[PDB]
Amino acid sequence: GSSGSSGQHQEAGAGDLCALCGEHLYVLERLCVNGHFFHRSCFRCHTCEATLWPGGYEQHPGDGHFYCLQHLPQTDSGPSSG
Ligand SMILES: [Zn+2]
Ligand SMILES: [Zn+2]
Repeated sequence: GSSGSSGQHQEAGAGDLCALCGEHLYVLERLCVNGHFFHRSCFRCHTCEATLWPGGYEQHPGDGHFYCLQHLPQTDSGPSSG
C-alpha cells in the first residue's frame, strides 16, 4: 500500500532478557548459551521439554536447537554397516 504514516513510540531495552519468553534475567537465573540468555525454567528439551541442566544436554548441529542426551538427533548418512 501507499500512505504517509510514520511515528511510533516503543522500546526494547538492554540485551539481558530471556529468548523463550523475553523477560528480565537474573545473575543466577540467566543461562549463557552461545551468547544468548535463557531462564532456568524456559531452557528445556524440544521433545520432552525437560529442564536441560548445564551438563546434561547438547545442541544438535543440523537443525540448530537444544535437545536432551536422550532425544538429541544425529546427522543422517549412509550407514554402510555390515
Ligand atoms: Zn523465558
Ligand atoms: Zn528430550
